[PDB]
Amino acid sequence: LAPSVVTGVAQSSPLTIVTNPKEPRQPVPASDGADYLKTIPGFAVIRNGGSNGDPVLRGMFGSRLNILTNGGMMLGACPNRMDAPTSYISPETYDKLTVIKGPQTVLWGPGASAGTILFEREPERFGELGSRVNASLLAGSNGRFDKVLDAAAGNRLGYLRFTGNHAQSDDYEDGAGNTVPSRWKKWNGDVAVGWTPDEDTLIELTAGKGDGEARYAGRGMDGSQFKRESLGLRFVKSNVSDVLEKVEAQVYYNYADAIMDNFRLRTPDPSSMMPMPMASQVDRRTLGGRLAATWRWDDFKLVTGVDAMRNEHRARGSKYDMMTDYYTDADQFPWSKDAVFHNYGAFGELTWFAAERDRLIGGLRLDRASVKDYRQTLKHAMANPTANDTRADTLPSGFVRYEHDLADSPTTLYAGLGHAERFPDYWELFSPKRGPNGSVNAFDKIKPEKTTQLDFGLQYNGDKLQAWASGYVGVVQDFILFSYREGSSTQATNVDARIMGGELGASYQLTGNWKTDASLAYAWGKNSSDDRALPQIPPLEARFGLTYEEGDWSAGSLWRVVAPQNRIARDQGNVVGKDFDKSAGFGVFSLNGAYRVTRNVKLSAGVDNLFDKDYTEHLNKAGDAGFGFSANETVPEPGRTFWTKVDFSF
Ligand SMILES: [Ag+]
Ligand SMILES: [Ag+]
Repeated sequence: LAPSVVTGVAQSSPLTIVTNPKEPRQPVPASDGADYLKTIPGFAVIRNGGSNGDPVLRGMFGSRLNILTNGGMMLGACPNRMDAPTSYISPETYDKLTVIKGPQTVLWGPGASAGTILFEREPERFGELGSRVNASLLAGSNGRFDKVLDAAAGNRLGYLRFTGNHAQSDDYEDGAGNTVPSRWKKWNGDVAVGWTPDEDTLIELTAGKGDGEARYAGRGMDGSQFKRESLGLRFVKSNVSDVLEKVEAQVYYNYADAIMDNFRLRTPDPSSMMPMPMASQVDRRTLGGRLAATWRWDDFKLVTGVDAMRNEHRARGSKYDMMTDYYTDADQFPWSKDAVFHNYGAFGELTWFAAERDRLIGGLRLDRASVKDYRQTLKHAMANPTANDTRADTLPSGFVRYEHDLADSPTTLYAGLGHAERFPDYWELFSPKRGPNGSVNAFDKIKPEKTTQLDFGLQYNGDKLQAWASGYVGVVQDFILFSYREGSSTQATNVDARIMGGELGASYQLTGNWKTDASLAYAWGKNSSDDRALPQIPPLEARFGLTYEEGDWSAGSLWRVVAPQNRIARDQGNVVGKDFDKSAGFGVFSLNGAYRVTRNVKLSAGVDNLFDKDYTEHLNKAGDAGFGFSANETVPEPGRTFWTKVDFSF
């Protein structure tokens, strides 16, 4: 048995990682999706403040990543991406996290250039009439407090389950004793009812909200409200035919409604572009489906389905004026629509179990995408040449992967070619203020980026030693890249890019009591078009861990070691961030213990950043002038932080 703290997650299958978000993690997460991914090699995070980060996988940011909650997409609605998809996910509420690296599946939606990420809950198994609870409390160094409850009752015909959480922390501060603006607070509550006529069938209905706020150190506005809210329906039938093994059907709805201002969690900077009190409200309405059979016969297994998704965006803003200090809030004016996306697709994956030690797997996807611009005007107002204009395109995507187990050792090998085309997301067509040269606006001329990438690596699942390693090389056509000029404007452009990199990790049981493990993660990119390096690539990262287990208790030690990043393109990046200066390298150290008091109650505790290191991570965003930041100094990471946690389960 013997508990412990999660310092890093290894690659289990080829290209794939799974982990239980419900165990405690050593640099302890700001109960946000991004942070729960820091503990997986190859993920870096852009820091905005105390929480609500924007995750980066293998140097690839944003819509290059598929973040699926229970099966559905959940898109936020800041034009500057304050609410990333992950911003709405308290992972402790979910039951199983899973990541598939590269363009090596087509089951879970379109344009997964960089990888898919699947937050899930297993449906209850009951039988007798009964119940189960499990909960956790966390108390941490900066006013940090976290309640999480998950419970369910049911019998062998149906179940009911509620899950929720409440989390907050005050403004943390760093290694120089600077309070950094970074307060946050989050809660979520979701219910699920499920019907199991017999063990062959299952229908489940689900619903919930959350809210949250967050001061944003590197931004002119803060987030007063991130109202999330979701409906969901899913059907599952097993063993219909003898060649037909299961059929999955799924509908989902996800509403986001965010308010941002410069007066509800700060005051307006008098020397700023917004000395006025401003607020702006935005929302995103997302609707979607998925329907998919999985056939198994002879030596094969084929899953085939379709999916569609519509999503719509609206915004509205406040108004403060000349002679009087009368401020009309953005709830007084009507919503304005600016953008609708639809997407239908069809997909199939065939895997052949050749022999005992060989797996060949192919998959293809055909997607139709389309987008209508509803901005009659542009922000005090200009005319939008693209009003009510539509675009569309058809994007095929697919892959192949060969996997081979070895003669006389517990080794697998695998190589994969993947093609993935991908339509521009809301922030590629609307958030840029300029398009490519000679274009009217980014909406009209921004091409779908198409990446082609090779993936290889290996598993070693021995006894004392467990190692893994995966690499990649690829080229990206029409990569979409923001470029910055001095207000301060952006320009989106298509450019061509080479990318390579990889990650590896090992884990060695020394004695029955002493375990250790390490991990390295590298990424590297090039703008083949201007002959520059690609911007916003995380530098080389290395994590070392020692661990001692002895009956019911566990002691832990962790070194994170980060190289400098010297390949940077200045005044270029994505929608949220640009590059400017080269990263300094650093090292942070941490300890942890955990102790199992009884079956039902375990305790954990950790110090993060023992030696109170002043540092910032390269991708972190530039702090706000009015908040006491110099020109281009980036948001710093926390200093010494203590935390302790208790998990119950009955
Ligand atoms: Ag915003
Ligand atoms: Ag503003």
